[PDB]
Amino acid sequence: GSSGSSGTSALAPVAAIIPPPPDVQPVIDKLAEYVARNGLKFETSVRAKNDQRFEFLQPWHQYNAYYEFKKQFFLQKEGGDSMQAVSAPE
Repeated sequence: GSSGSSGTSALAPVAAIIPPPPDVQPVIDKLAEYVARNGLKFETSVRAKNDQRFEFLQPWHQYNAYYEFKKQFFLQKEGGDSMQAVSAPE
């Protein structure tokens, strides 16, 4: 093999989160809690698979928006630093 073909996506029209079906809801959450515990490094593996079951993870996909919400949930739920940003008014 080679591993490493077309590893870049373009800018697509995506905004706001959409409430997925009950068949995919539990399919996206299960992964969220998994990546929140294991680590973001896992997301890189699942993406490499690009399986029909793991399509919502894709950038173009709309469900991806929801996944981002879950990832943060389980994340902050078990941590989530603050990291203060340097002030710089006008």
